[PDB]
Amino acid sequence: DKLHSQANLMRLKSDLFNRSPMYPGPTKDDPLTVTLGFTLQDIVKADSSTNEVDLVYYEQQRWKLNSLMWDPNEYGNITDFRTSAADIWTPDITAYSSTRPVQVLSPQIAVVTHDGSVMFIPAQRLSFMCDPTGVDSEEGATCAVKFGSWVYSGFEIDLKTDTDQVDLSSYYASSKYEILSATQTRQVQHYSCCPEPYIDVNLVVKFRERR
Amino acid sequence: DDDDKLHSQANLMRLKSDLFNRSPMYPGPTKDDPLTVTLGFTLQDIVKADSSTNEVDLVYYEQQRWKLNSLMWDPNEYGNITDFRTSAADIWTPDITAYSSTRPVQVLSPQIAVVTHDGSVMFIPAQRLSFMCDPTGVDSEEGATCAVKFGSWVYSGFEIDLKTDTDQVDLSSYYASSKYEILSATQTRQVQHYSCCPEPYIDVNLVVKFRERR
Amino acid sequence: DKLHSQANLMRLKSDLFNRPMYPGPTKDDPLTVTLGFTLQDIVKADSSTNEVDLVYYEQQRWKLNSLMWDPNEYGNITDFRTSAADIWTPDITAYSSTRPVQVLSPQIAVVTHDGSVMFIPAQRLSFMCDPTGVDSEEGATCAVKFGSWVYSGFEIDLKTDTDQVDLSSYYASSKYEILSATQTRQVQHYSCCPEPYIDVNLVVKFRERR
Amino acid sequence: DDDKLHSQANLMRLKSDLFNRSPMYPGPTKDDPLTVTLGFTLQDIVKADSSTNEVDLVYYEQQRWKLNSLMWDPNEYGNITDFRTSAADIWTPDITAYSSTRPVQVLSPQIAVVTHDGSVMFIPAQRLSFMCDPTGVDSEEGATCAVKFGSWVYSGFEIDLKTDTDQVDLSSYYASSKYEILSATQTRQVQHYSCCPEPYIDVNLVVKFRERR
Amino acid sequence: LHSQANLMRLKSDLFNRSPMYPGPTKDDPLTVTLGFTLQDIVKADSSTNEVDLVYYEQQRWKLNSLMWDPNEYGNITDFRTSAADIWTPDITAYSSTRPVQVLSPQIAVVTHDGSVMFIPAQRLSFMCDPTGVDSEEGATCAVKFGSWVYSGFEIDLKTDTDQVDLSSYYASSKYEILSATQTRQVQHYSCCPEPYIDVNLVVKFRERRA
Ligand SMILES: CCN1C[C@]2(COC(=O)c3ccccc3N3C(=O)C[C@H](C)C3=O)CC[C@H](OC)[C@@]34[C@@H]5C[C@H]6[C@H](OC)[C@@H]5[C@](O)(C[C@@H]6OC)[C@@](O)([C@@H](OC)[C@H]23)[C@@H]14
Ligand SMILES: CCN1C[C@]2(COC(=O)c3ccccc3N3C(=O)C[C@H](C)C3=O)CC[C@H](OC)[C@@]34[C@@H]5C[C@H]6[C@H](OC)[C@@H]5[C@](O)(C[C@@H]6OC)[C@@](O)([C@@H](OC)[C@H]23)[C@@H]14
Ligand SMILES: CCN1C[C@]2(COC(=O)c3ccccc3N3C(=O)C[C@H](C)C3=O)CC[C@H](OC)[C@@]34[C@@H]5C[C@H]6[C@H](OC)[C@@H]5[C@](O)(C[C@@H]6OC)[C@@](O)([C@@H](OC)[C@H]23)[C@@H]14
Ligand SMILES: CCN1C[C@]2(COC(=O)c3ccccc3N3C(=O)C[C@H](C)C3=O)CC[C@H](OC)[C@@]34[C@@H]5C[C@H]6[C@H](OC)[C@@H]5[C@](O)(C[C@@H]6OC)[C@@](O)([C@@H](OC)[C@H]23)[C@@H]14
Ligand SMILES: CCN1C[C@]2(COC(=O)c3ccccc3N3C(=O)C[C@H](C)C3=O)CC[C@H](OC)[C@@]34[C@@H]5C[C@H]6[C@H](OC)[C@@H]5[C@](O)(C[C@@H]6OC)[C@@](O)([C@@H](OC)[C@H]23)[C@@H]14
Repeated sequence: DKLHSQANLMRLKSDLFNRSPMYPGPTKDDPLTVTLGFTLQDIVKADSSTNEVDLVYYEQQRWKLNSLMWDPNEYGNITDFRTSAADIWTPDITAYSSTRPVQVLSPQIAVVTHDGSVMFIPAQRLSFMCDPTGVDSEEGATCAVKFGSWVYSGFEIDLKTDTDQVDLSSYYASSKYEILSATQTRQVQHYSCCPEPYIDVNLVVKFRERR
Repeated sequence: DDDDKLHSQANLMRLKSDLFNRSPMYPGPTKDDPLTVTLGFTLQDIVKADSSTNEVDLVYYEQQRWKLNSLMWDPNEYGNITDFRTSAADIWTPDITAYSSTRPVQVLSPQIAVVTHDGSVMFIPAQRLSFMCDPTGVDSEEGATCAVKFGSWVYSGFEIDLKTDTDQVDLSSYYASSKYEILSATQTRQVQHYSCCPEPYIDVNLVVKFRERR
Repeated sequence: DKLHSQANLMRLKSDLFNRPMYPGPTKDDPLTVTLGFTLQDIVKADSSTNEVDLVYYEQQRWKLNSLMWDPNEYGNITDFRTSAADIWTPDITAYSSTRPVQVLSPQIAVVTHDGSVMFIPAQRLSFMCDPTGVDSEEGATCAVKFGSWVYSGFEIDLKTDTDQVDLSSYYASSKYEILSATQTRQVQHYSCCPEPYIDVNLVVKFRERR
Repeated sequence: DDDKLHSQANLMRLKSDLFNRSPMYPGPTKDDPLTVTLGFTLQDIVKADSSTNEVDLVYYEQQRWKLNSLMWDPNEYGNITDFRTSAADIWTPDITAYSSTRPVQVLSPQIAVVTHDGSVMFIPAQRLSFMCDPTGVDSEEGATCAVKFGSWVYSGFEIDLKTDTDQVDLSSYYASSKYEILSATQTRQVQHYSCCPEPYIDVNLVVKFRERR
Repeated sequence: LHSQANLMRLKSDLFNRSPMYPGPTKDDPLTVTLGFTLQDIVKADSSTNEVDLVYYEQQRWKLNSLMWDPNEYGNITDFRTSAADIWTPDITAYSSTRPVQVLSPQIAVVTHDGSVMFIPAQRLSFMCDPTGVDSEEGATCAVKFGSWVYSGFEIDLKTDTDQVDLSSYYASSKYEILSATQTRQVQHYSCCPEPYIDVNLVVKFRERRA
């Protein structure tokens, strides 16, 4: 039985990653919707001598590919699987105001469901540009960082949020800084060069020293 | 004796050939074919406790054991070889993660597992971890207390079940001249429930109580 | 229709990349690279070591006949995205760095049907810079030269579109404000050598914000 | 000149015979044990940090072993008696500092010397941070620290460790270091765990040092 | 022209149709010429006795197996190629305290006579007591470079000059250079009859007087 459930899963992955191989990313003809959400774990550091703030968070990324669809009946009623993030295409979602390379804290493994949808949730430590003036007051400090594709326009990758509230439910209760509010908002930009719209998600965090 | 050693080498190379190079890559556990992973921790040192950022750095050994039927063999068919060492990259390993780490975990030991003929794998990486921890009280008699949870990043308890052999962290090789002394260290399996999800989620909670050595 | 356009792109790349990589330029077949810097932040000015850390976007453009194709032979595809590790890229180097350059963006280029490539890496650079005067009204001045490490001007020619560094996205709440930022193409000759060598000189004047 | 082409060809063929026309040595077993000889040479104590009780050491770790599968007859190969090869082309032992606090940083090219009798010589230069309380380093007695080295996964039934001498080589120790070495020993130890019938072997590096005046 | 096609053919011919050069032996020794160019002394830490240095290490050698006749290949006399496509010598700083950090592209120039020129830029931390750096005579520091595994019977070292090149030393460094020499030395070990060759880089420096 368990030998057969393995054989089914092994066959499924072969059928997907070895027939009509590596999806080449989205195009204007075949656009992609990526949904972004953030879960904030901890503000680790606020350096007022370089105006850098260090953040630990989960970035939840979701998208759907027809080329990852399968009928569970063709494959022993397998409805989802786990696979390495290097085995599939992933979107190039970038923090636009980072000051150091993003550091990856979690295994980089995705979950693929039979409808072709992919959930990928990397935990990261990010240093970005932020003046924490007022962090030692009641008002606190406010900082913003924008995330988006580095090379794809809104005509190839459409970004969405399900909610504009950052999930704070697992924020570390004994951090040096407390979160007054945290929002994530979709924005459309245009550039004078270019006709296409460009999408980002603006993460706005207001925070202050713990009392 | 030279031939006897060549024979034993040929059998080991043939064993590994038959397991790794001519039998499909194990795709991981499913709800249909679940896996039990046993965790235990050996604490070697608390290196640093930073109250300016609430980060603490530990050095520990993390013992991982699991068992796959697809790694079984009969010693009799392979010159009575009962186990072998292999690179951890040659086999599937569980995605056990420190959930509250603040920096990438740093591996201190070679990445090599021991595989036994019953299909059990023993893998013991030595790691330095920075994690979230408020060390207030560390310079008092009562000490500070810190907790870090370990578990799969992507699997539920229907795919990867975690166990412990004991709830006591092994402190028998804890460094005698550390800046901090350990008052207590426990490791407890926890069943977690998320309101999103019907499945159980498992983690092992490592709770360390410690203070400055006088 | 979506399956066909995928298959078109897949085959274009295979035709371009799986059938003899460009071995770089020669005197007989020189390459022109255009550079433009966008300065995002001056992160740190260390007066104990005379190192300054910048964050900037570096726009790199060039054109290869070996990356050309006719859109009509490939389902009207006019450009595509690809990993910078699928194509040759110029060896443009900051000549006065004190640490390995740190890459902040995904390393992906855009290739257009006319053979043009656009590659825009975001980088954090530590380079040699005496920040004396930074706490005064005149500010400090620092200069860093970029260019090819191994190719002369006869193989890789560097150009800028403009001599003005783009400051439109510079961080409003940086510790340092920018008084001026220029990027100037320069030609040099060494006594050893008859060939010209090109560099772009990034000159930044800055001071502590008030 | 031509004869240089031939000795090249000979060495190319020797490496090909050893590494591509033969399966990779799977490591030692209880049936086919291996002796690894270990020696330490000490360059510099870089840092003694009494805020974290970590000390930084730069040292050469000399490793020697011998494999039948790396043997050849020099007469068959243009009278070549040894060669150099990337360490990644051959099996190497998993010798580890047991009390490191950071990943070891390698300072030398990872290249070994193989001799026609099958002996391999591999001498990696490393910077190691390890657990060490430097109390007394500012005194005449100095501080004493110890670190154990050995296989991470093999028992003494598979890898026997040995030393040629119990004196650490201090002949190259940096003369202008912040710290002078009073003494440095390296001692083979046989260890027993109550879990396990097999003997386990480590080499215990004991270093006595103080601030130089 | 496709002096492009000529270059591509030459590289195929040298690399993938004449196996990877195995390195030198007693029967086929190799001379490496070494020369240093100092860009900056970045840091001198008297709490650990480490000094951090930024420099170019010019490496030159010559292999018969890299020779060709320019007339067989459209009069191509040289080319650039990745340092990972050819053998390079294992020249090491013997007294480093941290891994060397590479600042430049790893690309070599190969000439038709079989000569290779490779010039990596590096930041090196090495053992050095900077006592007297704040005095008139300054501090003196020495670091030896040489092969890690080859003897003088396999790799002979030489320099072209005993003067280190200071003509591009950073003029606003915290430290000025009083003198900088590079001298071939021979060492023996009592175990062993063979000579061992190194190049000793001796730098005398002091705090720049402001
Ligand atoms: C390829 C690199 N890429 C990175 C960029 C980076 O964008 C941002 O940093 C950004 C985006 C929205 C809002 C604020 C942004 N931003 C800043 O610009 C500074 C600060 C750190 C910040 O958050 C992503 C979006 C787009 O590419 C898909 C860019 C724009 C598309 C187009 C635009 O030309 C003007 C613009 C680019 O300049 C070059 C491109 O030329 C084809 C680009 O480098 C980025 O512009 C900021 C911008 C392009
Ligand atoms: C895929 C990433 N994964 C990481 C997570 C991370 O979990 C934790 O950090 C965690 C787990 C137990 C107890 C405390 C935890 N925790 C925190 O949440 C913050 C703090 C650092 C910490 O220790 C592992 C367990 C499970 O995945 C197998 C997660 C949960 C399963 C499920 C849950 O949805 C609410 C939850 C996820 O949010 C997303 C998933 O969606 C299908 C997940 O990202 C993590 O939740 C925190 C949580 C999931
Ligand atoms: C191969 C390494 N390469 C790095 C160099 C580095 O050049 C620079 O750093 C530089 C270039 C222009 C202006 C100022 C420069 N400069 C400095 O020289 C120091 C300071 C950091 C700085 O900005 C690139 C240009 C050329 O290579 C295409 C070089 C020159 C070509 C030629 C010149 O010989 C005198 C010179 C090289 O010395 C060796 C070469 O010998 C064939 C070279 O290493 C660099 O010289 C500075 C210089 C060569
Ligand atoms: C595979 C990982 N491995 C690392 C170990 C680590 O050993 C040491 O750190 C060590 C060895 C001798 C003396 C002191 C040691 N040591 C300490 O234990 C703390 C301190 C840092 C230190 O120096 C190497 C030796 C042996 O494996 C060949 C171990 C022992 C063999 C056996 C022993 O079980 C009790 C023991 C292991 O615990 C697990 C094993 O279970 C099959 C092991 O993880 C290490 O135990 C310390 C110990 C094993
Ligand atoms: C393989 C590693 N290798 C590194 C060595 C390292 O040498 C040096 O560090 C060195 C060389 C010349 C002068 C001073 C040196 N030196 C020091 O010894 C300390 C200080 C950092 C320094 O500059 C290179 C030269 C030779 O290998 C080609 C070595 C010598 C050849 C021979 C010598 O043994 C007696 C000696 C080795 O000890 C081991 C070898 O055993 C067969 C070696 O590890 C280095 O010895 C210091 C020495 C060998």
